[PDB]
Amino acid sequence: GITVLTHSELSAEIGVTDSIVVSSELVMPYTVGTWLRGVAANWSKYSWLSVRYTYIPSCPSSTAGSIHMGFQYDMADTVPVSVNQLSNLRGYVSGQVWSGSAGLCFINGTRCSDTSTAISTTLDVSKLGKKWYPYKTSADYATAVGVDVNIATPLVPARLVIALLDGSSSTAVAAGRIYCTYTIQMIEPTASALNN
Amino acid sequence: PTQAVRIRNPAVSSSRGGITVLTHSELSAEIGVTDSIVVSSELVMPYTVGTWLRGVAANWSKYSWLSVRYTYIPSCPSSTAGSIHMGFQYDMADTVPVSVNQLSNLRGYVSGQVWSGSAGLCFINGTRCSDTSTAISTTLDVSKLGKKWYPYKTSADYATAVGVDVNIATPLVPARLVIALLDGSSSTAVAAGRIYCTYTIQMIEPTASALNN
Amino acid sequence: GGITVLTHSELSAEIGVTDSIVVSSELVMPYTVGTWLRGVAANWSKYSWLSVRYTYIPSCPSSTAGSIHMGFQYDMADTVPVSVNQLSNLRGYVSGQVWSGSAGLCFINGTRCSDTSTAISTTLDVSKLGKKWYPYKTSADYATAVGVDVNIATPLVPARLVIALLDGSSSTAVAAGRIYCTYTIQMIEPTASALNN
Amino acid sequence: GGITVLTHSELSAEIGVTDSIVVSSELVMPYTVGTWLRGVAANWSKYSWLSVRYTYIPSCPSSTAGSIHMGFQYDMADTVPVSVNQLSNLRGYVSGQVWSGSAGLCFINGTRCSDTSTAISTTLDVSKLGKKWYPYKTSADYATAVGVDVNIATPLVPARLVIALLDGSSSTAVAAGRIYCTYTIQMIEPTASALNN
Amino acid sequence: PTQAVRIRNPAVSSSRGGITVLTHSELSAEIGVTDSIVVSSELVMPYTVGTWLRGVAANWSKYSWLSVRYTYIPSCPSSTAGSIHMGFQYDMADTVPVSVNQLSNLRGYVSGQVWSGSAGLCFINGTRCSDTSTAISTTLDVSKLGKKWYPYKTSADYATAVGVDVNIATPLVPARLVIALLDGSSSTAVAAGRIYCTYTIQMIEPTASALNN
Amino acid sequence: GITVLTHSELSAEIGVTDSIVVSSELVMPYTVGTWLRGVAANWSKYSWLSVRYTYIPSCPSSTAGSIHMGFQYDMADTVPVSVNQLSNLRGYVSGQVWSGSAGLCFINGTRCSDTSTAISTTLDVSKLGKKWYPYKTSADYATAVGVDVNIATPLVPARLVIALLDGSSSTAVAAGRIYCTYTIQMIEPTASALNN
Ligand SMILES: [Ca+2]
Ligand SMILES: [Ca+2]
Ligand SMILES: [Ca+2]
Ligand SMILES: [Ca+2]
Ligand SMILES: [Ca+2]
Ligand SMILES: [Ca+2]
Repeated sequence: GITVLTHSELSAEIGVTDSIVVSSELVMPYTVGTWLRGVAANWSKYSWLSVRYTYIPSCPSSTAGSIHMGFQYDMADTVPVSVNQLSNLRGYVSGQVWSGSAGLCFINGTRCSDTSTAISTTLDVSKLGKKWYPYKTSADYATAVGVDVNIATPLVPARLVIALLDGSSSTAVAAGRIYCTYTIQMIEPTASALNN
Repeated sequence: PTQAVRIRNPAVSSSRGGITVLTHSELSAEIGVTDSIVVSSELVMPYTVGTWLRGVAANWSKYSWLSVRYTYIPSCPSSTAGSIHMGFQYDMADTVPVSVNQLSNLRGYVSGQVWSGSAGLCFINGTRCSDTSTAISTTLDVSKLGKKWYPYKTSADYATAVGVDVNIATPLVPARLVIALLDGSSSTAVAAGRIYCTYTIQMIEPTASALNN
Repeated sequence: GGITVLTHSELSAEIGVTDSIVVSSELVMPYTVGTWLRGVAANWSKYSWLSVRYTYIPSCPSSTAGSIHMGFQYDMADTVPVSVNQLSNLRGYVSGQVWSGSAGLCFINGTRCSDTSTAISTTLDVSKLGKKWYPYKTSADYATAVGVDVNIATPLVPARLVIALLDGSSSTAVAAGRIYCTYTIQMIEPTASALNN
Repeated sequence: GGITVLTHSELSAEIGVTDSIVVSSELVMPYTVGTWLRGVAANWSKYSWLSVRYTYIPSCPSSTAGSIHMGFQYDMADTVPVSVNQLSNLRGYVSGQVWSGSAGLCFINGTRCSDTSTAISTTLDVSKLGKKWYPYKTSADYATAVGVDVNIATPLVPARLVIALLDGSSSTAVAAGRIYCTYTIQMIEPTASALNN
Repeated sequence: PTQAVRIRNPAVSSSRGGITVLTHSELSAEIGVTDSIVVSSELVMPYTVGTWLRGVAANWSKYSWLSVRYTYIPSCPSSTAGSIHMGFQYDMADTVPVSVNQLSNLRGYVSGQVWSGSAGLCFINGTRCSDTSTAISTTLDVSKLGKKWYPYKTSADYATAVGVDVNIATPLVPARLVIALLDGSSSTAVAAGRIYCTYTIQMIEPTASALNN
Repeated sequence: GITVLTHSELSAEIGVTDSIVVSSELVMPYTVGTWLRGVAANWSKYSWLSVRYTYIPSCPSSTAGSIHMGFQYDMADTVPVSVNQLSNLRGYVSGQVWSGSAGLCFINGTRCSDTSTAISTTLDVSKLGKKWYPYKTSADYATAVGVDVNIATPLVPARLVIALLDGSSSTAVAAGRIYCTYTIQMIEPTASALNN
């Protein structure tokens, strides 16, 4: 009784700066990207079978800056604040904001060989909290976490933390984008308008 | 013709390993049809499924649904105008359906004329079932719920928690049965029928009945 | 591979028995089959029906006189039947009592079926369709396109479902039942929803 | 692969016999099992108990009257037993003489065991737990979270160990023994310690 | 040496015919010895026998004792002065014994040194029993009680009735365990031990747990 | 009786300059990186099963500079002072401070093919002094070596010497970072607070 799809879409745009900057995204349908957010909402619950966040440049060999990515699973865990701390999470990965063009291969999902350079990490769907998570809206989750963070562990598998520094200027510079490549199992439909 | 409703004695067995297994049927809820749509919801958690189950299961810290079946049985005549609707929701936080339509989308949606579903009877009687095509009854998927083992929760304590934030519910209860009735003929409720739940639950980790919250 | 197969059964349309041979008709394409399917399918540029089944289901009393009729037209050019007489010739013609058909329920909840003779339900025969892969179309746009010339539609929609309601008992609508649609579809070539027309 | 399995046995908690049925209770999670385990495990975001065993071990004289009781609760919602009467119903209930249990030593030093009937020790049955992989939690944070509502805890900790001490001989504490914990854990998804809450 | 107390999971089985059979052991009561004699009594009725049984059996209108065994287990040292005494009474109206003597007359009288009875352990553990000669434990005769089937009664409702007139009890409860402790060394209670009850009860005619009085 | 883990973390940040600059790090848990330093301390001794130092850029194709790395094992051996000398140690390896983005693959430990370019070297755990080394704190080792260097041979397997030159400016420039990827066997636990 499952309907499963596989797809890649844009997840978020990246900017480099003079000082370090740590941000994070949840690894739940609603936030991964617009497309999925939309389709996934038509089913009550889901399960990740494969999730991959791939960084891809848009700047030039000339622009300085480095990106960093990792996964966290507690949610209550205080989000990293130093490249070092971040380098410790599962699936760490770092590179120059202009490197990673090799990861492209993952998004059009073809025949890949030279992926050494790829600035892309993958979620370990196997060691996740549970298998079936409820589809949640950023807004509703927000509220729950407003009460207490730990209320989130049963709503989301994990989150992707991102750090960006070693910038040329102390004022945002288009560096690249992060796209997500997933394979999700969706179950127990519902009118999209009812899902929270 | 019709038939007579006769419920069978509960079955309890101690499957060495800690598990005590109860299989039984109880009248879960009474139904009424009006001319305007009306949606109600029932938590598919031991405490609210049934009066007896409520008491029995209390003596066990946790449980696991093995087979849950809500069957609709009529109690009005073929002349009674009205339709019933049932479905399942899993994120207690999701909004409760409002149209016979939205409800038509949920897992195990089932619909029929208030005066039908009489075939489903065999589910409650525990007799050998015949043509269940006309039967109005749905079942929980079980194999796709958050956790396998859920904690016996009191309707009260549940509400208290769900009061802090509804999302705290997802880790306490598997799902809920959504029910809707419309296409009725009176602005004032008319005897529709009732929904009986036929379950089989595994109960573990014993605790004093009054220690359990 | 590339295909996102999904099989679901949702409410397609509510029905009202009357006494003036009334003919309606819905296109057999995503945007129109049902609300839910419309929602999801929009996220894909094209699709193909693997199995479509429109089933009628009562909600009235054992009396409430009335009959419901269903048929399929394939060339959007042909004129929608005006009389049940013509509707009866159509491919996959099915007629029945407004309160009968409770047996078809087995199609909706997916369970195994028993006796489906009393059931009021018909299906689209995917084999004799023009294209295999149709473009997802918003009825709103379809409309405009048909305004130019109906034939422009032939290549946009597999078929049309013609419904007929008569032999009732009231000058004004009387609630009779609904038509649920149980389909199996293959969706392809994703697109952001708002872009699909 | 990804898992960092570690099996160790360290002191979990020191015990004092008295004469006022005293009930304590520790969570069965890393941060609380013991000091050492707390230290290491923090470096990993989650974990799973493969085997947990709390064993009691004497340090007093062959007399020093006193009894020790151990049980496991699974829904942090349930009220901690107040009387040994309720503690005795619990899953994996174990009672014993404050100076008895010297036989359990075999569990701590890992050697092969002989007669474990005199030994005072119980184990968590990993099979009937809610999740498989729990989040590592600092009791300090757990606390706060439980302050909102205890149920928020259910998904953060496998179980709780309820201990009871009574039938002693002094109005004031008397040294009786310790409870060592022998566990086998699978640690996953590393994180810098200071970030784990 | 001693041993470790370990109680076994309850056993429940549905013996077609309406009977549900539960066999289990629970700590029934805690004991304290003083220098002056002190007699206490415990009703051998499901509600008071044990905390768990209390909850479980509530879901059944009637029951029947099949095997009731009160076993005394020590928790003090061989240096503790004191003796325990247990017996049975059947007419709740009869006066409660006052001398270690009168008590020596009742059915299944048993006596020992507060620090003994350790052998009786095997009764609670559910292990194969060895030398039970030294064991302090007695059993209800069962085959000679007023009725076979008794009504589940609430400690409260029982008392209310016994309040009108004690004799109204004979038709509500089978018997009561009489307990006495003396030969102690302090004018202030010292940890003696505790009495565990090991039963096997037949429960019939189900009822909502909260409907039962 | 061993507990063994495998992980990658940040070991140290790199800066390029107008003149040559030679620095060195010990290949002992405590110094490899924070994470390991922390966990490893809970065990009295350990053994390397695999140690790899990988350099990864963070600058731009435009920034000039070259990095150099090698291993030394005596400890008393006078640390190199010329690119040449360094080029002689085991596992030498050099490249442009902006090259090496291909080594990334080693850190997320995936499917690597195009690692020719990788600025990354590996320790020969096999020809090491002994197998089981004692966990040591930088501070305690420091003291011992204060007496005599040779006292170190029984405390540490080896050290990674690093040289950086051919810089654009005569004043530090963020070039990249060196991460360590290890697989260690830890034995004979101890309260972390006692290990020196
Ligand atoms: Ca939801
Ligand atoms: Ca509970
Ligand atoms: Ca389109
Ligand atoms: Ca944490
Ligand atoms: Ca009663
Ligand atoms: Ca050391």
